[PDB]
Amino acid sequence: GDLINTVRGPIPVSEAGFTLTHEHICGSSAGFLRAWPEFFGSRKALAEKAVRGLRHARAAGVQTIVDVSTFDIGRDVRLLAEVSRAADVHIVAATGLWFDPPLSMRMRSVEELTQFFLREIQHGIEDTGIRAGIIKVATTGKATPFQELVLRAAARASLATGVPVTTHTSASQRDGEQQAAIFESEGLSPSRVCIGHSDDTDDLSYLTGLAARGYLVGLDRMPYSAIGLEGNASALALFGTRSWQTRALLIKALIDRGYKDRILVSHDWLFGFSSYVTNIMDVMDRINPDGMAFVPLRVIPFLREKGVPPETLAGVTVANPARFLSPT
Ligand SMILES: CCOP(O)(=S)OCC
Ligand SMILES: [Co+2]
Ligand SMILES: [Fe+2]
Repeated sequence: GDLINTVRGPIPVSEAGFTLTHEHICGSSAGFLRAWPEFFGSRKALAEKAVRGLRHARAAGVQTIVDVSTFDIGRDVRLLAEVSRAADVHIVAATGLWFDPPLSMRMRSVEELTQFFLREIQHGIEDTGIRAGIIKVATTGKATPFQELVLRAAARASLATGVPVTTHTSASQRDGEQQAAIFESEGLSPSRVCIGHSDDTDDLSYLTGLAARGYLVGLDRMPYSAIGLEGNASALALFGTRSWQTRALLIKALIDRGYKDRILVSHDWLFGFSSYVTNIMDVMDRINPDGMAFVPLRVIPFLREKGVPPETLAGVTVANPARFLSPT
């Protein structure tokens, strides 16, 4: 009965299946893929790489990913549609703004930002008619004044449409608490909200505090680790020094504390990556050759071997996303 918008059109919520809720086809910038496709080798190479990756994830049991690339992550919805078709993996596109908005966005009011997010949800992205099924926002510490607007506009667009809101945080600085306060001041239900990059900290007081309030807790950087790369400053800074097993243990920690229905798991992976150092993609592909299959291939069995019941693992990877993505 319930429907979610994908880049290939509407699908029944029940067909979303095993869903990775924070992923990217390509992490880039507005206009960039159009202006400088050679940065990625070519558009064709980038698409082929993405299709091979999503097919690998599909073979591992992934049926849907949520591509949380916003306008300013250089989201290219035609690219998403082409790769979703070729790999036969659903992709839900995002609206919202991440932490690289250009001046034409930064100068906008909360009202004007709301109109923009609503356009992408209700009318379509660009001239494509492809509708966004989630709203992505971001802080990196205390919200800037503009980021406050963005979080408010995201709350208002969500209330209007029922589409959920997902966040980038600096987890170590406990951004979720301020994001939560702002969302609740707009009257948004915490069940419509996922506080992302929450596996970047082992602070369970912070994480259980959010979960107790009804937030979804996004443990979405599973394969990120610079262990063994500590001499590569840019890898260290982005990936951290905690192992994937350390990250995965948080899933179990939250389940053991009664919060199984409040967890979303993902990789934050990508197949192209121009908003960071050059050749960062090669470093990542060495760290995690399995790409977006890493969760089903490594994380889920690790949890199973620690005694997490299959029904609980299914609730986390299928029922939680379905509940989150269903417009409510
Ligand atoms: C390493 C990827 O980090 P993000 O979720 S902030 O996306 C970057 C495009
Ligand atoms: Co992020
Ligand atoms: Fe991301």
